[PDB]
Amino acid sequence: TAAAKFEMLSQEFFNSFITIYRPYLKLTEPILEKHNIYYGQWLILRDIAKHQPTTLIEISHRRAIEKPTARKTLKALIENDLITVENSLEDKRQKFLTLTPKGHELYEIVCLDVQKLQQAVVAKTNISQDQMQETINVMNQIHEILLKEA
Ligand SMILES: NC[C@H]1O[C@H](O[C@H]2[C@H](O)[C@@H](O[C@H]3O[C@H](CO)[C@@H](O)[C@H](N)[C@H]3O)[C@H](N)C[C@@H]2N)[C@H](O)[C@@H](O)[C@@H]1O
Ligand SMILES: O=C(O)c1ccccc1O
Repeated sequence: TAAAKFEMLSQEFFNSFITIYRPYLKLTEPILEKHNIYYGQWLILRDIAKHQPTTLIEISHRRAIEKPTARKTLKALIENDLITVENSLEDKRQKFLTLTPKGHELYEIVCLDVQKLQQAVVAKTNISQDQMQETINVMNQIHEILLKEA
């Protein structure tokens, strides 16, 4: 349920990359399942790690989600002692978030596995380090038009 829980040339172009996303989650899912953590949770955990100290506000915006799912997910991450909250007396949404030592352990373990899984998939294809630096360039152009719009 880890991947499950997270529930014309141009047509063939957007399809090559927009249809790889779920197989992908289904493949990298066990990595997460092994740390008793879900995708949504994990995506949040990673966001806190790349930008801590951060706050729900900041996280919602960056991640591009709704405070309700962001907040409900943050609570579990907390509930599971993977991130901390600077104890003040402001509103939860404004407080600071940081990974707990536990969370760093987990995070770093997951990171290392994904990288390994990913390096493996490439080593099973004819793709070159050129094709990968060149894919990224096509890709980023698109990712830009999508964000510089939304
Ligand atoms: N808001 C929607 C989000 O959709 C994606 O979901 C991403 C998670 O990061 C991955 O999580 C872990 O598995 C991946 C497999 O390698 C790794 O790439 C990643 N570093 C690991 O953390 C997850 N499995 C799929 C995908 N990567 C983007 O990432 C994120 O930016 C974007 O905003
Ligand atoms: O329950 C919390 O401690 C909490 C903290 C930050 C953001 C949302 C929350 O529910």
